[PDB]
Amino acid sequence: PLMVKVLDAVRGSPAINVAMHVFRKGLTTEEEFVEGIYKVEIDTKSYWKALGISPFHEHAEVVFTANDSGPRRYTIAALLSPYSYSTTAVVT
Amino acid sequence: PLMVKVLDAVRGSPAINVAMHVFRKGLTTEEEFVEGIYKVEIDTKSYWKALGISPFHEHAEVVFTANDSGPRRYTIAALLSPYSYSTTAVVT
Amino acid sequence: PLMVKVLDAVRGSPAINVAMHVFRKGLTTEEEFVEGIYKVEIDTKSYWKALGISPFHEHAEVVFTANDSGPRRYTIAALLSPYSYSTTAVVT
Amino acid sequence: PLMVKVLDAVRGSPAINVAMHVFRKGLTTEEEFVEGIYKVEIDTKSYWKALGISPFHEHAEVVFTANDSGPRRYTIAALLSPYSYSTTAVVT
Amino acid sequence: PLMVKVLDAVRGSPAINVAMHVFRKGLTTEEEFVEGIYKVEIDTKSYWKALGISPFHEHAEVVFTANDSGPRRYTIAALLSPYSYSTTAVVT
Amino acid sequence: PLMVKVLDAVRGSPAINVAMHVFRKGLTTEEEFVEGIYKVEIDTKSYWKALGISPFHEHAEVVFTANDSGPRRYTIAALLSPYSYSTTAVVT
Amino acid sequence: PLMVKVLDAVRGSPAINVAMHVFRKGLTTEEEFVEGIYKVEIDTKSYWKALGISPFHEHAEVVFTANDSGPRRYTIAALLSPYSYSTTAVVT
Amino acid sequence: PLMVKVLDAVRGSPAINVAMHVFRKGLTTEEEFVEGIYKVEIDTKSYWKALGISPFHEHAEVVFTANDSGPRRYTIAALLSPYSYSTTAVVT
Amino acid sequence: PLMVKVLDAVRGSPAINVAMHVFRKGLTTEEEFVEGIYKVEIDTKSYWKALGISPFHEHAEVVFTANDSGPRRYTIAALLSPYSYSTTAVVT
Amino acid sequence: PLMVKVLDAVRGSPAINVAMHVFRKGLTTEEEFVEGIYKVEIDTKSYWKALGISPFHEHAEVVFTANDSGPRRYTIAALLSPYSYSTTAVVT
Amino acid sequence: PLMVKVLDAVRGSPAINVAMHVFRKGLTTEEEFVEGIYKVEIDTKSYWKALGISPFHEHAEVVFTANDSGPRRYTIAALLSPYSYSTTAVVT
Amino acid sequence: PLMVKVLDAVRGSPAINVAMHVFRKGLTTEEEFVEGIYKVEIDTKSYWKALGISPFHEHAEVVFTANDSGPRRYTIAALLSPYSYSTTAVVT
Amino acid sequence: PLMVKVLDAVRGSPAINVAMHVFRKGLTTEEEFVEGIYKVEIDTKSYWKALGISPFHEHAEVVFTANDSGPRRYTIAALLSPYSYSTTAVVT
Amino acid sequence: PLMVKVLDAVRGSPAINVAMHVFRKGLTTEEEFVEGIYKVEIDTKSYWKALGISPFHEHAEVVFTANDSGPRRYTIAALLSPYSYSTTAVVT
Repeated sequence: PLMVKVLDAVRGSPAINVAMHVFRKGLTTEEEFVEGIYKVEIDTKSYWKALGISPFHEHAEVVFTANDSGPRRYTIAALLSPYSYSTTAVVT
Repeated sequence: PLMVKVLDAVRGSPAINVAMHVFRKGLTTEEEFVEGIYKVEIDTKSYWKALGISPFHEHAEVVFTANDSGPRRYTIAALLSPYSYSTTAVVT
Repeated sequence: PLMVKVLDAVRGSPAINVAMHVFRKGLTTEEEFVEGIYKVEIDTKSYWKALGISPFHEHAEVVFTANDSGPRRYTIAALLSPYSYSTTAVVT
Repeated sequence: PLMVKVLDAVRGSPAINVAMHVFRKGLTTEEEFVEGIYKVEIDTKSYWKALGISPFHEHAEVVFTANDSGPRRYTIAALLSPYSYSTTAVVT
Repeated sequence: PLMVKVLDAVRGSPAINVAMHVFRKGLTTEEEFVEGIYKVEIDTKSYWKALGISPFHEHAEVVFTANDSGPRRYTIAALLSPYSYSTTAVVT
Repeated sequence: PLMVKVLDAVRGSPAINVAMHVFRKGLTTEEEFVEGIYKVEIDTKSYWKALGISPFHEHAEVVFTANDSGPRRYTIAALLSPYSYSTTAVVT
Repeated sequence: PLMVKVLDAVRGSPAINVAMHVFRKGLTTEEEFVEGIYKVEIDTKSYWKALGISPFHEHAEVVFTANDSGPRRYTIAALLSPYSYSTTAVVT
Repeated sequence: PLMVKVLDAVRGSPAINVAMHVFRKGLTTEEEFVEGIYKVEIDTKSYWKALGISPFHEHAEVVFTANDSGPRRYTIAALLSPYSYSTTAVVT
Repeated sequence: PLMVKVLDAVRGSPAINVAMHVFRKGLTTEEEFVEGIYKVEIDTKSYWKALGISPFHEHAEVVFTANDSGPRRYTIAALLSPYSYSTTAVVT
Repeated sequence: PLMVKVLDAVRGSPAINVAMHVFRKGLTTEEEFVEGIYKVEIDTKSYWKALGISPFHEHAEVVFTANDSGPRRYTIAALLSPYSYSTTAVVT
Repeated sequence: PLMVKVLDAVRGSPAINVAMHVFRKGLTTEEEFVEGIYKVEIDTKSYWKALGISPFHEHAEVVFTANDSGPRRYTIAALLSPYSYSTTAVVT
Repeated sequence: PLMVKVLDAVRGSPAINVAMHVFRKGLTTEEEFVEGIYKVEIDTKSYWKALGISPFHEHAEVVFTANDSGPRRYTIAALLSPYSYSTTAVVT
Repeated sequence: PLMVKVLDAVRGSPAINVAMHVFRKGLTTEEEFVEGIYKVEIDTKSYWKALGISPFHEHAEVVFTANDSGPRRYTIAALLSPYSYSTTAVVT
Repeated sequence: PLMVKVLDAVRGSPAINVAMHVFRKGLTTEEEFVEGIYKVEIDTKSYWKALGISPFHEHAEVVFTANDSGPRRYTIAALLSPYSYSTTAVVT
């Protein structure tokens, strides 16, 4: 007799971010990547990746180089932040 | 007797972001990538990726180079943020 | 006796972003990419990707180079953010 | 006895983005790409991609080069953001 | 006894974006690409792609070069954002 | 006789971030990456990764170099912080 | 006879971040990475990682170098901090 | 006052093999082959020869195969052997 | 006052093999082959020869195979052997 | 006052093999091969020869195979052996 | 006042093998091979020879195999052996 | 006042083997091979030779294999042995 | 006043082997091989030889195998042995 | 006033083996091999040899194996042994 009641009545003007779910029940490589409900990626970097069985097995000569420079100003505000009657401002 | 009641009545002007889902139930490589409900990717980078069984198996000579520069100003506001009666501003 | 009631009555002028779904019940390579409900990709980059069984198996000589420069100003506001009675402004 | 009731009555002028779906039930390569409901891609880039069984198997000599420059100003507002009675403005 | 009731009555002038679906139940390469419901791609780029079984199998010498420059100003507003009684403006 | 009642009635204008989910029930490599409900990644970096059985097994000569410079000013505010009647400001 | 009642009635304007979930019940490598409910990663770095069985097994000569410099000013405020009637300000 | 006197007088019937000589005094490839005085080549073989600057410079894939069989009976006698009053015989 | 006197007088029938000589005094490849006075080559073989500057410089994949079989009976007699009053015989 | 007197007078029938000489006085590859006076080569073999500057410089994959079989009976007699009044015989 | 007198007078029938001579006086590879006076090579073999500056410089993978079998009966007599009044015989 | 007198007079039938001589006076590789006067090589073998500057410099993987079998009966007699009035015999 | 007198007079039939000579006077690799007067090589073997500066400098993996079997019966007699009035015999 | 008198007169039939000579006078590798007057090598073996500067400098993994079997009957007689009036016999 499952039952879920969220936010059954709302008099007013909220700022809601609702997420949910109700559940009721030889050689091989694999990359499973299952994502979620909310996500905010900014400037994500995944430079190098070698995935599998026996990569670079013999005599592999790998030269990696990742120089990072440059003034990266992330002036951020109100991420995943539902607001009400509020004043979000970004100035420069 | 499953039952889900979300936001059954809303008097007013809310800023909602609803997401849900109710459930009731030889050699091989594989890349499964199943996505979610909400997503905001900005400047995501995945430079290099070797996926499979035995890549670069023998004598692989890999030279990688990722120089990153340049002033990247991310002046961001109100991501995944449903707002009400509010004032979001970005100035420069 | 499954039952879902979302937002059954709405007196007013909201800003809603609803997403849902109710469910009731030899050599080989594969790239499955199943997407979701919402998505906002901006300047996404996937430079290099070698996917499969035994790529670059022998004597592979790979020279990679990714220089990144240039002032990329992302002046962003109100992504996936349904708003009501509000004032979103971007100025330069 | 499945049943879904979303937004059964709406007195007013809302800005809704509804998406749903109710469910009730030798050598080989494959690229399945199933898309979803909503999507907003801007300046997406997928430079290089080698997909299959044994690409570049022998003596492969690959020289990659991706220089990125140039001031790319993304002045964006109100993506996937149904708004009501609001004022969205972009100035330069 | 499936049943779906969305937006059964609407007194007013809403800006709706409704999408739904209800469902009730030797060598080989393949590229399946099944698309979604609402979509907005802008400046999407997929420069290179080699898909199949054993491409570039032997002695493949591949020289890639992607220089990107030029000030690309994306001044965007109201994507997938049904609005009501609102004022969307873009100035330069 | 499961039962969940969250936020059953809301008189007022709250700034809520709700997330929930109720549950009721030879050689091999694998990378499972299942994501959560909320996430805000900014400037995440995963430079190098070698995942699988016996990578770099013999005589592997790997030279890594990651120089990091450049004044990165992250001037951030109100991440995953739903606020009400408030004033969030970022100035430079 | 499970039962959960959170925030059953809210008269007022609260900034709450409610995240909950009720539960009621040969060679091999594996990387499981299951994520949680909330997360805010900023400038996370995972430079080098070599998970697997017998990586670098013989004669591996690895030279690593990670120089870190550059004045990174993280001027941050109000992370995962839902506030009400407050005043969050960042100035430079 | 050079002077050479060979075999100045010969009373008799000699079998002579006389040979003499008295002497008194950018990119480029070259094969000089100056021969001498006497020579008896039999079944000489020079199967393969790549002569020059940078032959087979790149990706050259050369498959060579020289099977040698067959009963080659060289029943030889009196090569470069001037005889006198003698009896040379070859029988089978 | 050079002077050479060989075999100045010969009473009789000799079997002579006389040979004499009196002397009195950018990129580039070269094969000089100057021969001698007497020579008897039989079944000489020079199967494979790469001569020059930088042959097979890159990725050269050379498969060589020289099987040698077959009863080769060299029944030889009196090579470069001037004889007199003698009896040279070869029988089978 | 150089003087050379060999075999000045020969009464009789000798089997002589006389040989004499009196003497009185950027990138580059080279194969000089100067031969002499007498030579008897039989079944000489020079299977493989890479001569020059930087042959097989990179990634060279060379597979060599020289199987030698077959009864090779060299029944030889009187090589470079001037004989007199003698009896040289080869029987089978 | 040089002077050489060899075999000035020969009464009789000798088997002589006379040899003599009187003397009176950037990147680069080179193979000089100067031969002498007498030589009898039989079944000489020089299977493999890499000659030059930096052959096989990088990643060279060389597989050599020289199986030698087969009854090789060298029944030889009187090599470089001038004989007189003698009896040289080879029987089988 | 140099003077050389060898074998000035020979009454009789000798078997001589005379050999004599009177004398009176950047990167680089080189193979000088100067030969002498007499030589009898039989079944000489020089299987493998890497002669030069930095051959096989990096990651060279060399597999050598020289199996030797087969009854090789060298039944030899009278090599470089000038004989007189003698009886040289080889029987099988 | 040099002077050499060898074998000035020979009454008889000697078996002589005379060999005499009168004398009166950046990176680099080199193989000088100057030979002598007499030489009898039989079944000489020089299997492997890496001659030069820094061969096999890095990560060289060399597998050598030499199996030597097979009844080799060297039934030899009278090498470099000039004989007179003698009887040399080889029987099987 | 140098003077050498060897064997000035020989009445008889001697088996002599005479050998004489009268004398009266940056990085680098080198193999000088000067030979003598007489030499009889039989079944000489020089299996493995790395002569040079810094061979196998780093991580060299060398596996050597020399199995020696096979009856090798060296039934030899009269090497470098000039004999007179004698009887040399080899029987099997």
